Amino acid sequence: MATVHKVGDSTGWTTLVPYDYAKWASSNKFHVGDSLLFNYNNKFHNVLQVDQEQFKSCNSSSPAASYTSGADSIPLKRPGTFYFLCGIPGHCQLGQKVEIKVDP
Amino acid sequence: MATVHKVGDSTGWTTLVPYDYAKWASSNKFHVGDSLLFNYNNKFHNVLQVDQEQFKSCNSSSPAASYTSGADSIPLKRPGTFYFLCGIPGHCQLGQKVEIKVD
Amino acid sequence: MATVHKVGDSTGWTTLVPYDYAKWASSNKFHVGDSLLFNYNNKFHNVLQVDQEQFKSCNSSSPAASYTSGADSIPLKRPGTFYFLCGIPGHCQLGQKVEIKVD
Amino acid sequence: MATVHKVGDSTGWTTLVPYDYAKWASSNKFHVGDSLLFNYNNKFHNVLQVDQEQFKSCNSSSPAASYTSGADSIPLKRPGTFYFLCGIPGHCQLGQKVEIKVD
Ligand SMILES: [Cu+2]
Ligand SMILES: [Cu+2]
Ligand SMILES: [Cu+2]
Ligand SMILES: [Cu+2]
Repeated sequence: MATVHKVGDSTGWTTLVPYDYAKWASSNKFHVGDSLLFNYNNKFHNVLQVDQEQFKSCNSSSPAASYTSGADSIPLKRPGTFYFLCGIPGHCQLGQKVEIKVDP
Repeated sequence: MATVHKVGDSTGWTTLVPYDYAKWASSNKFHVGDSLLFNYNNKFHNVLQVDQEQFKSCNSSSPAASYTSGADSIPLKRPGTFYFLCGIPGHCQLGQKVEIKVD
Repeated sequence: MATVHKVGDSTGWTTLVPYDYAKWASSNKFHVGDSLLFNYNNKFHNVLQVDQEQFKSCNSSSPAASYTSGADSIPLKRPGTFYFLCGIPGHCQLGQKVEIKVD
Repeated sequence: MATVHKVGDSTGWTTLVPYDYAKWASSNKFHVGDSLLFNYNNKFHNVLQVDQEQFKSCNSSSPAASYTSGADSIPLKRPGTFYFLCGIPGHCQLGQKVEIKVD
């Protein structure tokens, strides 16, 4: 059964305090058909889908997709690794980025 | 016990022509385990899940969830009533909203 | 085959001077598969697709589609009447709107 | 006996993964009467027809035509070379551009 994964659990998608999104991802199992739910104050953050190179360098200049609702539901349709980060200046560097492994 | 319901059938989720989404919902039977499929031009529409109050007043300010893929597959995993509307300015008022009764 | 119709011909999509877009449309024959090309300075205009009611009242508050490139190519894929207007305040009232009858 | 060429085949027009559009173009033959089909998520990409100069420098400021349907069917009724690129910031630089030689 498809499952909705709330990014950061009760903490959500934020930069208010440090939060290890890599550990959040590791504590979850993502399957095709699942979705990610990003909850945040859209006056301070957004969600951008990028590739591995942009993810590692925190490059938010050329996103493959962008979400700005504050309650974005993003589908995980195929097996592989997906990368998301907040594009607001300096946020990715603060650790607001997450790698999602779908059905490895 | 496992059916995919195409919202608006072949017409999809749109405002180009008047479409009775209420009649579409009433012409279908939704059961837990089923899913909804919203097909639309995602540059011009979106799908927001909201509560009863927001649904009636067409308020798209604080949605519970926002879908923007243009082919959203939304699973119905619990009995009850669910509300969806398009948050693009004025689309909800034109009738692009739908109430789903599950189980 | 298909044909590209340049809206307003050499005059384009503008409000600089009065231009009868209805006459332009009547002098053209639109077929399924054809496209419309709107050329304009996008700092002053845009192109919105609306329904008949909104078209008649120059209501640009809830468009079905929006284009803002200044060189928009819009496909005409089905038989029927389509309506377009510029949504910048007062432009539709100046006559910057056009009804397209496809086949 | 016209032929519809689906740009990027099943992969379509995207930047999600590196895709060699140049190889795609080279592995296909385009003749007058054919058409190109660009399939993509139109909220995140577009198709702009530009000149050789703009193509090389990935300049999308003054396109000859802008397509945004997500399933653009573009007829090729003249021999020669045509240039297309995605105007979304940085996409052209990532390689989302294609040169088409007809006849
Ligand atoms: Cu942020
Ligand atoms: Cu809508
Ligand atoms: Cu105007
Ligand atoms: Cu693009």
